[PDB]
Amino acid sequence: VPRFGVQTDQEEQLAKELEDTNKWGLDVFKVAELSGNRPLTAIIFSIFQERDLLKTFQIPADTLATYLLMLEGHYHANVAYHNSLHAADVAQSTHVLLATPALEAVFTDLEILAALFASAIHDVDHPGVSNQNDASVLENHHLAVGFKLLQAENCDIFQNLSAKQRLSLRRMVIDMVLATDMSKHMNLLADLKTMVETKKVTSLGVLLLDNYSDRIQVLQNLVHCADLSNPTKPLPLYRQWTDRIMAEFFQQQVGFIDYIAHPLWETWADLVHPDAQDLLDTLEDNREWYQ
Amino acid sequence: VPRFGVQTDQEEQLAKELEDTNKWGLDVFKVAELSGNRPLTAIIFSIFQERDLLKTFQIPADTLATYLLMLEGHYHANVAYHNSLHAADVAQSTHVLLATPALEAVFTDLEILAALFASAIHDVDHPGVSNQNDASVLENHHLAVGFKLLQAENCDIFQNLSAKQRLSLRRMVIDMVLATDMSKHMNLLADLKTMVETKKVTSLGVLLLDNYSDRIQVLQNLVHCADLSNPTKPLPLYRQWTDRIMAEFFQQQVGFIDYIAHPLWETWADLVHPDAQDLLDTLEDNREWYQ
Ligand SMILES: [Mg+2]
Ligand SMILES: [Mg+2]
Ligand SMILES: [Zn+2]
Ligand SMILES: [Zn+2]
Repeated sequence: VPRFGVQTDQEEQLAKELEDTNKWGLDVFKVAELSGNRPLTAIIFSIFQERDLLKTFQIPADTLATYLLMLEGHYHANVAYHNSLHAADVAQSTHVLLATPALEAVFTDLEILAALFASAIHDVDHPGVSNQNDASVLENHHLAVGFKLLQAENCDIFQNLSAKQRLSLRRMVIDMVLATDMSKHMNLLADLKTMVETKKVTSLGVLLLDNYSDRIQVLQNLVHCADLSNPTKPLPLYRQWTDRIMAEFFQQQVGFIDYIAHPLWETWADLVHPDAQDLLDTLEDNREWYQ
Repeated sequence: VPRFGVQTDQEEQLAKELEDTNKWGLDVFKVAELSGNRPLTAIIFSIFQERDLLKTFQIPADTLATYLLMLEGHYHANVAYHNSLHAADVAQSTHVLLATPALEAVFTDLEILAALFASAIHDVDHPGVSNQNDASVLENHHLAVGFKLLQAENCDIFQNLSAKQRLSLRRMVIDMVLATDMSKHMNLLADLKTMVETKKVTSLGVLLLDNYSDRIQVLQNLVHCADLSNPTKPLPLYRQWTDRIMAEFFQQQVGFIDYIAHPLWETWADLVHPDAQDLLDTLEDNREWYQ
């Protein structure tokens, strides 16, 4: 099994680029190229190794590679934005958000594993916005696909988790992937604002979420924020995401930053102040049309 | 009837801004504000007056105002991108493309009127990309709505056109609005490339389209280009369009510039060389992620 589960000629440059795995400014587009166009597999391996998750949950390296290669293969490369690169970006953003100082020692390794897995499969088999009941049918499909692939030969990365752990993780993953459904945005934001107003921090300045009910609300918002993190990334990266979104948009009052991204990121920023101010500053920069 | 069919307090600044009606860089967002949020009505009046179309086709000023106010009212303000501002922008872009030196004296006043009308109604009553037979059902709906509004009291702006002219214009309008259906993009581009290869210019350097069959192909591509002109506009404007598209996108290989906008604009540029090189230069600037 290759260093990052992927086979590439420029494995040297790939490793160097992946040194920014813990950074919000990671150039995932560069990772995509250097990984032989397998950003998701490379990113998840880099993240898992960084968090020592393979050893913690006894996830066989070859099993992870096989599952990821198969998962990444179920994202449609012809779909401009909702492809494995977006999945890799969301997982990596989730990884950094989880490492926020304000959330230190708040989540268990299982909750962390669930958030990263959810991020990895959250848009799998997306057919494209123009080709997409009324109860998160699409997000439930992403979950179904992400889960079914675990049943393939040598693909069950959770084989060494107890039944109790699998039940917990499955439930959390479902909750987080369903939280990426934009129709749930307004209600999720309301919940987050409530978490902010009733926030409680220790003397060390760390959030206090002793109750699971509160933990899952934060985790849902965290992954939702990761999914909507494009505008908080450096302009060069944001413009590339924007170019992809427009291609998918055209494939066969008003404003994204003002009405969707800002209200959400400002609230998240309040939850972890001062940890996310840099993101708001970047958002503000990207909002300056004439700058 | 007000100077531009719309009632506003800053009519003074509106007139000044509309002095750029013949310019590709027009700040339509500014026009929207200065017109009391009625960009389409203001822009069409400015264009029609500029081309002296009201006198040419005896279009009563009050009739035009009533029709436009009603048409603009059928665009959904809550739809982030596909609203009356996009319609105004496409009509104004069509106006400038038609004035291209290479197309001087090529089209009749009726063909010009049809192209501008088509641009004005081309997306009317659009419900938003996430809320949108297989034969341009949506574009045919835009046409149905645009046409039905002409039947309202004092709304028939074509009342003074002969039956022969109405038949011709109706046919051309249908052809141009259907040409905005992205599923027809590839075939339209093929047609345009054929128009380019078999191009014929006079000694004065003006295109020769003596045959209607060729005229309609160029007109269809012209309005299609107008609909896809966002990336050829100055970055500040492009970023605002992009922000609107992303909001609509999220409302409940790969790349827009590289695979959709460039192949089309390069072909158009060949048709009218050197008239549109500035647009390609701007497109190139907007394609520089790190610039
Ligand atoms: Mg999704
Ligand atoms: Mg349209
Ligand atoms: Zn997503
Ligand atoms: Zn349009």
